[PDB]
Amino acid sequence: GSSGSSGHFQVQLEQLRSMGFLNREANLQALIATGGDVDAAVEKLRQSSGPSSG
Repeated sequence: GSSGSSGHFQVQLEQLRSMGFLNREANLQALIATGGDVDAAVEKLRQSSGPSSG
C-alpha cells in the first residue's frame, strides 16, 4: 500500500470488480467464507449467482 487506509479484501475485490463483480457486499461475505481467496470466491460467486438474478 502507498498512502491509504488498509482495507480487508481490497486487492481481492479489485480484480473481482474488473471481472464485473459489482457486489462487494456479496464478494466480501464470499471472501470471508473462503478467507480472502478470490479464485475460490469466484467459484462461489458464480454458483451463488442464480440463472440471471441480482
